[PDB]
Amino acid sequence: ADNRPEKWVKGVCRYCGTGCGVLVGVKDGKAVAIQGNPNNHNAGLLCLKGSLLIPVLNSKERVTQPLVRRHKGGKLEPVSWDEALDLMASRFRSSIDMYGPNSVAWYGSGQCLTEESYVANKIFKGGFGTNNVDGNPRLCMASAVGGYVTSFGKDEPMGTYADIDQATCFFIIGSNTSEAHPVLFRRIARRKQVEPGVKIIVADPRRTNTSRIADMHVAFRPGTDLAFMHSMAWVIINEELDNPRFWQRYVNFMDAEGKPSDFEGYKAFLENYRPEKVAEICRVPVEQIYGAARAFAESAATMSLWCMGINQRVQGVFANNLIHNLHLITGQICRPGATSFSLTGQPNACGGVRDGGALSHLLPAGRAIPNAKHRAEMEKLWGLPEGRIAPEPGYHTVALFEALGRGDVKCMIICETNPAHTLPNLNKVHKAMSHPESFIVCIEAFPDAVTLEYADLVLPPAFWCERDGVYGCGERRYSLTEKAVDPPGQCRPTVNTLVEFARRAGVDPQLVNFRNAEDVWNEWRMVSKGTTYDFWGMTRERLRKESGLIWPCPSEDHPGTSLRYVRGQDPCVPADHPDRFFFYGKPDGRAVIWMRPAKGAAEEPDAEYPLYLTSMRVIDHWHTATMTGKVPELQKANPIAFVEINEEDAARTGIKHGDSVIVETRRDAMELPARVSDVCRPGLIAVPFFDPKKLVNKLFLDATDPVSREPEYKICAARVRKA
Ligand SMILES: Nc1nc2c(c(=O)[nH]1)N[C@H]1C(S)=C(S)[C@@H](COP(=O)(O)OP(=O)(O)OC[C@H]3O[C@@H](n4cnc5c(=O)[nH]c(N)nc54)[C@H](O)[C@@H]3O)O[C@H]1N2
Ligand SMILES: Nc1nc2c(c(=O)[nH]1)N[C@H]1C(S)=C(S)[C@@H](COP(=O)(O)OP(=O)(O)OC[C@H]3O[C@@H](n4cnc5c(=O)[nH]c(N)nc54)[C@H](O)[C@@H]3O)O[C@H]1N2
Ligand code: SF4
Ligand SMILES: [O-][Cl+3]([O-])([O-])[O-]
Ligand SMILES: [Mo]
Repeated sequence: ADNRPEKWVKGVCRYCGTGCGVLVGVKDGKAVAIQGNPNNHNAGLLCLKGSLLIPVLNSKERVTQPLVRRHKGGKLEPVSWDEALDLMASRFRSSIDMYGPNSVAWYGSGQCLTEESYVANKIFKGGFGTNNVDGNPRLCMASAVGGYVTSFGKDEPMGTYADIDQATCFFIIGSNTSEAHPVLFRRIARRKQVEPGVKIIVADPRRTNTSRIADMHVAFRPGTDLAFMHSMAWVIINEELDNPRFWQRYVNFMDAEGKPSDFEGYKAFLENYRPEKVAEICRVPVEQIYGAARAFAESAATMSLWCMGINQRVQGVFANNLIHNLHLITGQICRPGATSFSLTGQPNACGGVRDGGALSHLLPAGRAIPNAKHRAEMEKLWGLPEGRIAPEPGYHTVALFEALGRGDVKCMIICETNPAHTLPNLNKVHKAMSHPESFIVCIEAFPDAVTLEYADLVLPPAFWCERDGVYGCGERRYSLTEKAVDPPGQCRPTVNTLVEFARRAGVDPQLVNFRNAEDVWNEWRMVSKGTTYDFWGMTRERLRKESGLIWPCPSEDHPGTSLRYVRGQDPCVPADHPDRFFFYGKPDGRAVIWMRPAKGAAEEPDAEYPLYLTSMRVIDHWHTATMTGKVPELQKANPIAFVEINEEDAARTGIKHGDSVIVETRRDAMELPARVSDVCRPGLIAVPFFDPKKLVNKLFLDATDPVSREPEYKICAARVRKA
């Protein structure tokens, strides 16, 4: 008996792309409890961050009114919503009127609700006529996208979290699952517990909590995991552990010039990547290439999981291709427990930005800007005049902030991201963000986001479960979150803020015909209908009862889809297809192995800057800490930034534990407390990025993958010295 929740409102955790279902306990219109949704994949379980979501919902440290900065370098001061919307709408309309539509941009996030990103994408691409829509997943998942699309012809994993319960080998690469995806790591750990014969290979330059359940920790040299995975393929082929029945029917080979090849040509390519040479290159024992290769191929079902150590890379797309190569040569795929599974970081990078194509070169539900059929498909669906969608991609994120600095982009909206903190090469980016003629509107829940220091107008948004909306997590699961409490003060749901803005900026009101997130969901449901992203069967009523549905889900009686590309399991494979699998993303239904040359970082260490420097997640802090920094118990072990230094390096160089050091790169220098340990393999150092007092992205280079344009945050060259 209670005082203490009167009702429980079903939703989704505000944090990771694990995408735990949550039940928010409310009493008297106020949130008082949280638990995990027993019916979602997480089966009632949350991590400590998710369990401490209620102090964040209830923090009075909020942006609760519209704010304006009258002059560049002035103080933010209160302003009405009607003054703010008019100022905003006039400014944008004006900029388009003088300079054309490409002077205005959207910079959004994988934390926005899918309905928020859908509306924004539509206002800009089909309303203003500019493809300047991008977002922070470009800094994260864009490499997993280029990898999946070139290997399979479609985006997203072909398996699910369920596959975890049935792998007997986990190949966990460039992923600190323990601290980035705690509930998922538990499911993996649980799997090894239930079945002790389960082999776990953790490949990562750093020895993290994740490696503590591994049978093998491959501490390779930063940048050499490509040569590693090629070497694995050499071993699998050399020891006849490959699956010819599979690759003969279901696989094409492209050579190092990206020209059609064959198995025989693959063998010959792989000759350049023998275990003995590669061991020397990777700085690992040769037995590890052999063990990893053998575990992977000989295991009854192998699942690979990776995150930012593979994506945040100039060879990002190719590294994803290389993981798919192993699953493709062995046919460890399209079977329960056997699958190539990219981990998604943000809660809604999948549904909001990837699936809904809210990047500069994309259009919703698998569509592409440079493809004329696609643009016309969208013009039909959006009731647009012919040729209204521009034929060329807008600015990707790095290019977008460069375009800002040059004054080519004059107006910008930032929504649920903190770019003045999380973009790479911050001294350059800060300069760009303070162009004396830029007009930067920030929609931002938290007064302490460093980005608000550059903003000309701030709009007060409804936070998390103060409004309703869908998040699509890493496993293709679309879960709704219902409104639990009212927003405080003058906070407003961004769907509505976006619609009122468009109307006032002269956008055709037929284009933003939306009263709520439910109206936008139905248009998007239609916009997906008959594409391989089809999620037409996920009605709002269905998503209120269900704890998520997994796409494809083409009708109301359809349960959703576990194994994509599988005959009889994926509704996109015709029931009378001749083969049991169909990688319909490719013209001939065959998936592609890519003989990608293994190179390295864009900035490799040398005599002057002898260390690899990296950057990483910590368990207690979500990104920029504007939310977790409000939970007293989440700093009890990580209040401040530090640098991890290898103990052999430290002993050699004279650096002792807790010593203050200067980390220095070509771009900046920064003093930090040193943690000395075996975490970093020799030659490597590491920094977290949660500390707004220690903006480590000032240190990192800006360099991007040429296909995905994802920055290489995971590697640059640094030197370390006593302060
Ligand atoms: N606690 C917490 N959890 C989160 C987040 C958070 O901010 N805090 N954010 C979420 C988001 S958006 C994301 S993207 C994920 C990120 O989660 P992860 O990518 O799993 O975590 P990271 O710490 O970025 O890095 C993963 C590992 O890549 C390694 N790495 C470094 N260099 C190399 C290399 O050359 N090759 C390889 N293979 N690996 C290398 C690093 O050593 C690191 O341990 O976390 C999600 N979950
Ligand atoms: N060095 C380095 N830098 C990195 C990475 C790295 O590995 N290394 N990782 C990159 C990756 S993978 C990612 S995902 C990015 C993430 O980087 P960001 O997205 O920039 O960081 P967050 O703190 O998640 O951004 C969320 C912002 O949204 C605000 N917010 C919360 N709720 C609401 C709301 O309802 N409305 C609005 N308008 N705002 C809200 C929060 O207060 C916060 O300011 O960082 C990237 N940056
Ligand atoms: S694992 Fe991620 S989604 Fe689940 S409770 Fe923890 S932070 Fe939230
Ligand atoms: O995951 Cl993306 O950066 O291609 O939206
Ligand atoms: Mo991310």
